Amino acid sequence: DHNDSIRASYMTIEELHDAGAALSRDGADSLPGFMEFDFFERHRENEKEILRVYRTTAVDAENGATITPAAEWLLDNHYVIEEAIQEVRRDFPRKFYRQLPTMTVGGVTIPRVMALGWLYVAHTHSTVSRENMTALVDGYQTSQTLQIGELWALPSIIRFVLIENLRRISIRVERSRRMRQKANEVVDEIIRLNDAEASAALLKQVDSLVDDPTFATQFLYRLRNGSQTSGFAVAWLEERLHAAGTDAENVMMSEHNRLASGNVTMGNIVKSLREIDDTEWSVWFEEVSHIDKVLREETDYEILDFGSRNTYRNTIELLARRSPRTEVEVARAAVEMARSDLPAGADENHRVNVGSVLVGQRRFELEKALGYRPLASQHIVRSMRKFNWLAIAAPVLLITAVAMLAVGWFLAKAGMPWYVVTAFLLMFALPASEGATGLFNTLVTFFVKPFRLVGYEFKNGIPEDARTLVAVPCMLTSRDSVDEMMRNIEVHYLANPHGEIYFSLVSDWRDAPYEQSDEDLEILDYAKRELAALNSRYAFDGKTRFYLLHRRRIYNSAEECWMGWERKRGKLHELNMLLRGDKDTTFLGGSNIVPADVKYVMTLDADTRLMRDAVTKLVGKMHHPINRPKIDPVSGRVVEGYGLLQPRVTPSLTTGKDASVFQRVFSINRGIDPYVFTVSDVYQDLTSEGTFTGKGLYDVDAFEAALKGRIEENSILSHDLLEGSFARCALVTDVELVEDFPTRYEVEVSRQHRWARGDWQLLPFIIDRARGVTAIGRWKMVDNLRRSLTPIAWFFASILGWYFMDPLGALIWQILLIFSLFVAPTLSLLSGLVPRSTDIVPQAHFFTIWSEIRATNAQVALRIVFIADAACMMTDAIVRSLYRLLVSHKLMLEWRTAASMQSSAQGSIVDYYRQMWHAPVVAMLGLLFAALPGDNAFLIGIPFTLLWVLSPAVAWYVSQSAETEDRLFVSEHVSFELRKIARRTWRYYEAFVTPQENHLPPDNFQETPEPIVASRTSPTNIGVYLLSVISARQFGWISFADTLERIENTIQTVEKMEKHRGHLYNWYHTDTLQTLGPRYVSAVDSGNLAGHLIAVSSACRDWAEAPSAHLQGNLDGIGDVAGILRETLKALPDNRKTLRPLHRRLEERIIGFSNALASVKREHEFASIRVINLAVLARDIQKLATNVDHEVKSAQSAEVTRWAQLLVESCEAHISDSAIDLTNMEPLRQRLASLRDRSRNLAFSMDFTFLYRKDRRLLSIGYRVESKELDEACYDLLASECRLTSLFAIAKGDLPTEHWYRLGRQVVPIGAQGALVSWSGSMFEYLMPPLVMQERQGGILNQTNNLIVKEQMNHGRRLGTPWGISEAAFNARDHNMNYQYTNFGVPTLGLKRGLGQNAVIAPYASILASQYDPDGALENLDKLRKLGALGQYGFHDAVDFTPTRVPDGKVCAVVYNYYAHHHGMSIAAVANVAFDGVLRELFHSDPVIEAAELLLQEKAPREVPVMSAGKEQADLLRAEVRSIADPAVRDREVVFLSNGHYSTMLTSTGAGYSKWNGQAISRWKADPTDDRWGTFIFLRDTTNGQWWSATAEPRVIEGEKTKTIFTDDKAEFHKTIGDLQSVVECIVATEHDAEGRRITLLNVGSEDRYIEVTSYMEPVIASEDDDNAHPLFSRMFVQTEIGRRGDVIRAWRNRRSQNEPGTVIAHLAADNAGPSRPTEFETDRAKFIGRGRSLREAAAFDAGATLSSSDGFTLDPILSLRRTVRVPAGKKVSVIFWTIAAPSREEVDKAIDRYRHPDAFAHELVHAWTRTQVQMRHVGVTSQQAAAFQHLGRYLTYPDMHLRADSETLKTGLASQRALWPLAISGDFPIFSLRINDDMDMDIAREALSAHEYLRSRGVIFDLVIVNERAASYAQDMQHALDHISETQRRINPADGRPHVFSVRRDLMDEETWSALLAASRVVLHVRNGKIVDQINRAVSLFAASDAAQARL
Repeated sequence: DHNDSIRASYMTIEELHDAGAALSRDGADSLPGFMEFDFFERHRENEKEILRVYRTTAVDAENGATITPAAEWLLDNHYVIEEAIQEVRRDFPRKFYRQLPTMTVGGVTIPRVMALGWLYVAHTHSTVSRENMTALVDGYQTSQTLQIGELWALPSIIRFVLIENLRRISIRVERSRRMRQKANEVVDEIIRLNDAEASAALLKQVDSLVDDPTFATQFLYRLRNGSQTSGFAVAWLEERLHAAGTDAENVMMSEHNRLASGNVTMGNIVKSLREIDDTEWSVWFEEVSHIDKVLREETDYEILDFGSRNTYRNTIELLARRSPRTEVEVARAAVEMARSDLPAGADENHRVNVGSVLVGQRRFELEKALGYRPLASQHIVRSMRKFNWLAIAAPVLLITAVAMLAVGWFLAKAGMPWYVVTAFLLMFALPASEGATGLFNTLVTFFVKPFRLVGYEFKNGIPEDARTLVAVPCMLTSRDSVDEMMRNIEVHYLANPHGEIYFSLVSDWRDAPYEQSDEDLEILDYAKRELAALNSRYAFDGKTRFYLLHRRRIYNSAEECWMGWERKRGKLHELNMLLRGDKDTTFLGGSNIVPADVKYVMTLDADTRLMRDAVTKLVGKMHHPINRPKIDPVSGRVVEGYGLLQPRVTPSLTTGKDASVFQRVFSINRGIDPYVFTVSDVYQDLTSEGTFTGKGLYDVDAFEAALKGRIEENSILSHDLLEGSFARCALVTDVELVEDFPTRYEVEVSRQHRWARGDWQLLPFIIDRARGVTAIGRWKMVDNLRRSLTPIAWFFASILGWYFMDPLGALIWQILLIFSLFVAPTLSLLSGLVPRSTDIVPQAHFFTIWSEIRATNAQVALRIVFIADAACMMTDAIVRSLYRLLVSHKLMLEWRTAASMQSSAQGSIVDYYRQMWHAPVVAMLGLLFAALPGDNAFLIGIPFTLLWVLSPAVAWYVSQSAETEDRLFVSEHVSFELRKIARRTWRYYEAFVTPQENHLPPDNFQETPEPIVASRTSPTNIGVYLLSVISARQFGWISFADTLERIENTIQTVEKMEKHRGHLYNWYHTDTLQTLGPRYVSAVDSGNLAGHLIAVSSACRDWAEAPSAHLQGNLDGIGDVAGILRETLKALPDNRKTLRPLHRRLEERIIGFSNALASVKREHEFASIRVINLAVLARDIQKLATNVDHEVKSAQSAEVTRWAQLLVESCEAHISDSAIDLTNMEPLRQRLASLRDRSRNLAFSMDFTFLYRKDRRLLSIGYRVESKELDEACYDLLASECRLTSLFAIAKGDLPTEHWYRLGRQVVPIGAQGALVSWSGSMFEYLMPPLVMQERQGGILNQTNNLIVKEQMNHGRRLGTPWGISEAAFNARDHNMNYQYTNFGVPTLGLKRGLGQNAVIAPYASILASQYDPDGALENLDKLRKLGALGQYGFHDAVDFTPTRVPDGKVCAVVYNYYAHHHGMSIAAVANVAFDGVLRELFHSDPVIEAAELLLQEKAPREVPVMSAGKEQADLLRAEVRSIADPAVRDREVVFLSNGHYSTMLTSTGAGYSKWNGQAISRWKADPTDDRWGTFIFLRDTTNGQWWSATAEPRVIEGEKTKTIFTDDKAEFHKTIGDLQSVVECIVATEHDAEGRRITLLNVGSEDRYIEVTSYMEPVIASEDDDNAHPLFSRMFVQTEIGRRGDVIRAWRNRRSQNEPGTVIAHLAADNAGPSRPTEFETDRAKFIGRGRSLREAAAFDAGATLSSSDGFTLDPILSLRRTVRVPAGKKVSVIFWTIAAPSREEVDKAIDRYRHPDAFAHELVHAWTRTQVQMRHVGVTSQQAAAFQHLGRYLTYPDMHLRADSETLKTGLASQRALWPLAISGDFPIFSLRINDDMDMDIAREALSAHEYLRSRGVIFDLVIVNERAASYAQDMQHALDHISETQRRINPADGRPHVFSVRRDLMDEETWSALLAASRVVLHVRNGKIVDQINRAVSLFAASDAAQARL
């Protein structure tokens, strides 16, 4: 075991420890491998070599080759080997790798961490285990410890060493394969020529190829053990090998090495890579770390936000790096100085707050004490901090001043009396200010690290001393909105259920002029009842979590309505005193209860949603003592502390089912990105305060002090800025809170001008030094005012610019004006393409810049076209605000009642123009005023003014709704056809559901071959059936009572259905309700059933709350059934005796009924009396259909009758729905409530904990109750259907988020973008989550779905056949045919080799994809409908296209199967498409699933990785067709035909025999030089007198341009001579032991040819040995005789005793294509031969003496018939010859009445094809393997010998007597002598025994001998291993003695027996030197090469 890998005598545990300990003091000085190199270049070369050795192996093994076990892992798992090649180079930038210390291993210097990698890949078998590395690092750290980072590099450096060994093994295994087969052709050339002179010249060249210790292994084997061998070929190999004295067998054994070791190490490499990928390294690093041992005691490092712990570690490492001190004492000396920091807290009485000096206030003192010298970046940052807010405002002002100076220098050329330049500069500097602040933000993001806040870890929830009440300010315009407000509260509670957390709602009954209208009591009482009901459901631990607080309002001092003390700040404050033991708060009596302390309060809002367990982060961060506010006693402002923490906010992807183009263009930041850790902001990294926009967390005491100290009455909501400025703020940027953006262009300007009004209202605080305001806060309000003033400045600047100046160069100024707006957003865009000073070389990553370029361009265009409207509206707002600022009005608390806009209707162009009416008028008036002066401003002004005036038009265009996944525009015809298809498909459920322990789908159901139902049930079937029932009720196909009955029956059945811990077993019985096989539980079935039951229960609740409006329905099914009837009626042929009156009458009646239905649907009130009369019309249609049927008994007439029936009970169901009492719905409410309860109970019943593998996460494939063991693998990909099950399992609570965040995510480049990688990428694995869940436009899943559907459509175009590939039952039938089942997909998204040879189309695929693309799917469905794919109950299962399984000349194949599994999905998809996805909300209407819905969404990352990559039509599987032109001048070939007990053999020229059950039918002998024995068909020319044969072998006519086909089923013979050709195909029939010889003759001449046909067969019935012993007897007992209707001759042996079998045989003439002619017989061979003649020169084929018709007890009987044919020019003649036999005479008559009739040949060819397909499927054979086995049988059945042993070894052996002693008599046995000695392959013997079993089915009898040839050490183990597989055949066959299989152990038996066996063996083979089914083909290419001239003689 050498190879070239790195192995160093594996030593196991307790030796690695000592090795590392020795290495610590004095080690290395050598390595098992090692070589001088450099990192990056070596890694790149490794990449190149791995790609090559991979691409070469892929281009090989497809042309036909044997793949080594070592190459199996590389081919199968190249993808995993790739990303491990990645994830390094990424984790080692050049500078980072440089710092690693030196080790100096013998001269050269090596990184210390990577040197340990070489020591531990070697003392293993390339296996990595956690405990091994732990022991090694423990042993190594005895003297010198491993610092932080180095211990972070072992996982990223081991993979570098591992792939190096992979390269060293792959480069050798690839070389060892091609050069192995190099000897194959050389020895072929050696054996081709029998020379002894040129052989030396040939062998001299390969002198350099003899020292390689694998060339000789195959060369010597193929020579010595091959066959012919040589005395000089193996004469130099030994002599040359004598160098180094390795003798002969040492090299033999050396090839045994370097192979098994290679395979083992190659497998171990992949196993180790998988283990490293799956294992966690943070926990292992924490365990084995040394610096963390000190930091576990005396400090709280354990529970401190692991990311923040890493921040501590980074700070410690940075301090240690730049200071002249080691790393250990940095974390130790800090503790000593922090020991004097004093406890300073309640919980903190013990322990030491080390973070107070590391990240806290005392960082500078720590740095000064430790001697650390700050970095220049830290120096400039601290200078910035010591400056203050001015360091931020100064650069922007400087840039604006520079821009102003530049523009003033440029714009000084048109006079400017200097009283207008000031105005222009003031109005232009604001875009300059925006550009300057954008540039400053970009640069600070580039150069300043973001800010992170340290917090606690509340793993068990928020504990005592921190109580949070989630006060969600809310409103109350209720009646039904209170229900969704409670839903929001419930979802928020479900978001963070852990910990001592309370929830409540704070609201206010609007603003009314009255203090209390007293009518709110009913709404208040209803709200209290809802709260009480919500309290009971979650009554756990006796915790009244949900409260309700409502304010009573007080009248405003100035005016308006009762609005409290303040609209919001008010509620917040009077809540603040409420929690502080205050009782005079005027909220309300009764509902004024609070849970005691509640130190913290969530602000939140009525719409924003919360991340799961997000509050556990903010609460811990604020409870951290460093973040606790201090409050300044002199003036409360919190000098050092964080009273307010604000979380970062990102908008939602789509506002429910509405996404307009306006949404996409004015919101760039969308989606949730898992990778981003922290975002950088200009404010927090430069001032350490953030912005408390609308949400956050505050301390009650600090907030109360800061607000009540300075706040005053009469302030607008702008309190948020003031409240944040009071104490402090801090953007945590680690907690997310989603929100939405309005889609209609009415509210955006509303909120914008309200905030502008608030900002302007903040001006008095800016202008006043008194009160309380910060200079930085003053600057931020000034910036807000500047942002408000930008559009007015721009607009008025333009207005004055085109007027005052009016030059010819005025275009440049507007160019710069729009250039500023282009510049403003684009700087942040460039922040993605910056490489940060060429960090690493990038991979393929796409560019996709067009999307954001278009977005920016459209956004700027919309901004410049709406700027006038925005400016006008918010200037009105500014004037209104300034009125209150100056005059001090009483209107400054207005929220929304402004009458300026007062929008009260939907958008319309007729509405915006009237409501705005201001900005376009102002613009046009300004243009008219400024156009006439100067006479040069019109050209510049016209296009721009036309842009502004058309503002309402583009606003209306962008306000319109757009389709994403549920509002798709489908029109009517597409929807009509989809509903029609669904209704037609639904007939299956009616047909196959009736109570017989039923209400379970019956799974598959065949149609053609005696249709049967397989009573097996799966949970997925139940779920899809329930969804189908819901969809059917939605469509109105069924009444309201029938749905209840079906649901109740299904629920009862599933309750009585046995369960294992709530889960359901894999398979069930419909009739007996018992488990079918082994008890197996799969995660897919339980997840699917739970997901569907959720929707069922939600819908039950939906129509149980108000069971009156859901009664009617839609009244659309009765139109779909009418359309079905119309379509069916068109296909009825109408050319009969009575023409077509009834068809016409039905046509007018149907169109009249359709018109009446349309008229009723047009009515709005939906009269019940109108639909009653339609039942009469339906009954009339039924009677007319019955009248049509009574005269024509066609199947389609029955279909018409059935589809009329379905219509008339559809009408009955609608009437019954209209016939409900509708007066007592309370019992119905009870029924629906009970159904909902029993449905949702089963939803939560299953427990998914036991399927969770807590070593590598993810859900296992399944569970087996036996042995209580998990299967093995897990669903390791996002593209799996289990993502619904995972979502439910994580939402239920028994799973963490690491489950969801550790599976899939891979991308494959297709087109411009990328999609999701799949295993067996059929969209069966994609479509289910869209069916049940909700998908948004911006999500990854929808984009991937679009890409995959486009790719499948393109694949369908390129292949030619219709598209759509998914798993189904492909065209292959087993014993008791069931059509089988397997998976399919597309090659691009497969990851599985062999998916390109299927070519299978599934009809249900097209309807599945109809959701995303309706038109293409509809066209594909129509294309399928053109073919035969529509059955009785809908579309069939699949259609086949692979040419191997394609029968006859048909283009395609049809599978007649219906699956209950693939039918409900179609109905669900149709319901989703037609009714705008009702099922989308049904699943998502449950609080439990709605709480975890936010794990969805996310954006497509933006950088696709791209891994390594008529061929589509050239890769389909193809069978083998043996095409032979002229067999006469070639060697013979044999084809076998057998039905299992009737076998016949056919040679290359029509010779052969027929064996029945082991006896003979026609005499046959093995004459190699004659081959003229068997049945022959003779053709004679009447006019010329010449006679010949159809095969022409016994005659041979000059010319003879023949052809031959010997494919399966039929053997085809071709022969043409003299413008006359004869083609004959011979096939054996089925069910009657009949062999058919159909002679087919065609003529293309110009004259009538008069020729005759003659038959010749010899009936012999014996035991194949008695006949060959004394033929006279067996000839004599034959009793050939012909009876009436002289076309059949029956011959049976006369009976001697009671032991003879009998087996009467007969021959059939069965004339065809002839009016009337008589046949003649010559049943006597004595007159046929002629006493001295032969077959080639016969006597009967002579003028005269023509078939004297001798019959009886003839001495030498045969069977022969003659039939003259009349074949004119251009027409056809056909005659069939039948060879039949039967054990009894009475059975012959039962078969003669089936072939004597005309035709009788078609419909048996298909039977033979089906039977041979079944036989070849029963045993794992292949067409090429079948051909090889038939060639082997040809060699075995004839005394031809071409692959036997040598001509020298066999001489001194073969006594033939020493065979019975070894139990192998070998009397009636040609014997085969496969020899094996490897024990490694164990596959050649399996193929040999499979061939023998195959040969046993074709009437070939021989015994298989496997000669074990291993030494006695492993001989017993090898014998047991081979018996493990042979014992399936060593058992006796069905009553014969012993079976034909043998095995001998070489050591025990004597040498003489082995020599005799090898000499007498017909074929000798070795397992190494060749392969089964491949050595047979090599003989034909080697044994080849004057017997041609005498042919045509």
